[PDB]
Amino acid sequence: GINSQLPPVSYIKAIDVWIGACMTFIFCALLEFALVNHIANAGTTEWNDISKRVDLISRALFPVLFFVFNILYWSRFGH
Amino acid sequence: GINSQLPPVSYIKAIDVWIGACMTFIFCALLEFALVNHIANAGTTEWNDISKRVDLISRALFPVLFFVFNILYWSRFGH
Repeated sequence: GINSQLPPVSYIKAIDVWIGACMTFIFCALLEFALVNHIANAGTTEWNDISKRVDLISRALFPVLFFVFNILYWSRFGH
Repeated sequence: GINSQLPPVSYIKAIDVWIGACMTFIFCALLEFALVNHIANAGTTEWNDISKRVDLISRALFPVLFFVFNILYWSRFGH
């Protein structure tokens, strides 16, 4: 929807950066599930429990990384 | 389909508001299921009863909230 409004231009815009990032964060969140579902399925407790560990660190890593991005993004395109 | 019909304009229009609402309500309705299905899966008497309350209130909250929006929407874009 944003694309039509946006004129075709060959150089990188601020709108392209913020789109590609959000696209990635959501994609990685889905990929994270694939990794979690894999190691859990192999049914042995070392691995059984590791799946949760992956989930635990994801609840912290993603919000921090996204918060870091916003600081970097808006301070760059704040001028 | 609505975007194609519409010529490119930079400010927020009434058609944009009513799209974002319907888009959100449907996303949240699906989101409600995701929240319900999670707490349901652990199947202990506690979580169960909670899920049912969530299902019960959704049949009332969503129609009311949507009804509130329409009153706000059409009284705003009625002139």
